[PDB]
Amino acid sequence: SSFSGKYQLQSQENFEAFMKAIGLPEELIQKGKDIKGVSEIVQNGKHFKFTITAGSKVIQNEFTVGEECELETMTGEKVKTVVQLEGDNKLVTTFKNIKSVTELNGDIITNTMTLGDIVFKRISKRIGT
Ligand SMILES: CCCCCCCCCCCCCCCC(=O)O
Ligand SMILES: CCCCCCCCCCCCCCCC(=O)O
Repeated sequence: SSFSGKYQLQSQENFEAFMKAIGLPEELIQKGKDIKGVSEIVQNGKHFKFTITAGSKVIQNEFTVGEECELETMTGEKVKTVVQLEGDNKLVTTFKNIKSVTELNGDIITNTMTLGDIVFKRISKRIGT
């Protein structure tokens, strides 16, 4: 259960440019750019559930490491992909040409999404249990 916990965004880089590019409606990005979203992760071996909450926006996802999964993304688009572990603390996947890396270091989770030259980075911090 390496990843299990509740974390809240501390800061992020390139939100507006990234979200605009991927098709997030401008009302959503203006509403969301300064929201400190909360991510809740439950890991049980290879099985993950996660919930991302940003204001009124609640996205729930699940996947099994190394298997095909269906992820609901920022816009609502559901994509078929595979999420892999690279060691106990790093989740890596790709969808819509975006590379997503989620890495836990103690209580800090860093998520990096790369689309072409755009690197959207989020840093979150554990908040309680
Ligand atoms: C009126 C409230 C609505 C606010 C709209 C929120 C728009 C932001 C949507 C993107 C949130 C998900 C991004 C995090 C994904 C990740 O890095 O793992
Ligand atoms: C909008 C969801 C996109 C899916 C992103 C990759 C899925 C595998 C990693 C899921 C762990 C969730 C960690 C979120 C970290 C954060 O909120 O910045």
